[PDB]
Amino acid sequence: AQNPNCNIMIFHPTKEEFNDFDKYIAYMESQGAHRAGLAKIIPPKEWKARETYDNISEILIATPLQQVASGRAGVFTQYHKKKKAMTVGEYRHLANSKKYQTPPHQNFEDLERKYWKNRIYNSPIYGADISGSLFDENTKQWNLGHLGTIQDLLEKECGVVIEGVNTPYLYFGMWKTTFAWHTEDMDLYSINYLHLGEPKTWYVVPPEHGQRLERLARELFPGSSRGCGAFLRHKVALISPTVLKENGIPFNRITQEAGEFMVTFPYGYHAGFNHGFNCAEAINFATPRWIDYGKMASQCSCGEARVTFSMDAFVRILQPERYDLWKRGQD
Ligand SMILES: O=C(O)CNC(=O)C(=O)O
Ligand SMILES: [Mg+2]
Ligand code: NI
Ligand SMILES: [Zn+2]
Repeated sequence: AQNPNCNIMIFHPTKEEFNDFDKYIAYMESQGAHRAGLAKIIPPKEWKARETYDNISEILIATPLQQVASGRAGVFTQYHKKKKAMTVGEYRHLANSKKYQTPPHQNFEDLERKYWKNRIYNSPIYGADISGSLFDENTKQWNLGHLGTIQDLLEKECGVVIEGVNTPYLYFGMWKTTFAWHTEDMDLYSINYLHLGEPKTWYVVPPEHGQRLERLARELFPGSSRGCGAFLRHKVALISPTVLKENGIPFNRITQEAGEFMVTFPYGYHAGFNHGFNCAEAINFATPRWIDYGKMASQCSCGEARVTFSMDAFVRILQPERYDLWKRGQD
């Protein structure tokens, strides 16, 4: 078995290997990359996402989210308070202000220590989940707005034609902005490109050990667990690496820098934080190996998780028994 310790793997494709996205994903899996839950892909030196980022300041963040924490430093939840709209230029200035800017630090490890020590005492503002793309239309390789769609994959594998669309999302971050422990909708893959700015640190649990994380989360968040049998679908809970180590949960960590791709694999729980002002783009995707994970994915039916139009069909076709109850949650 390849990669039996489930380490995060880093890949350096050539320009020729960068042509066929599906084929390269399948290559990475042949080397065991999926066992970690997360892989890094450094694009060939000839490649670029677009020519410059000089003209992005007028993009609107219609609903910036203030991420307010509750709990203890290593075990907390966050809720998202909606703020007034602002442009990317206005948000960048805010991220760079004395109130919100990255503190002085020695290296990524020192900054990680400061994040876990101090996150809860601040409420950074995240421009998340903004439909759109910063890939130039002429970028033909690994252009996250030109991938094969999940609906077309399901049709190719299973023969059933379904409604729905699949488009990318932009994330504008600042110091301490945080993504809670989750897997993707329907335990899909994700791909994330860091277009610009400061780094993003990731934590990941191997898919084969995901239920260990879930059992810890039920212990650490006991009211949430009674409220919903899949409450990590709410995307609100944080657990630090120190707490994970104390409870014997297998995980790995890595820092993504500007110009790099990350791929999360089906049922790979991940969480993380931004180091400072940045912009990422991400989308879900599927391969043939996903189908079995989609059929087994947990679902939130309590009403909290509320998701896209396009998840309807996936539930309806892959999980017909769950469909009725899940749809009641969505309505
Ligand atoms: O970058 C973020 O805030 C969160 N992104 C993801 O969870 C992802 O790409 O799967
Ligand atoms: Mg603009
Ligand atoms: Ni994700
Ligand atoms: Zn729920």
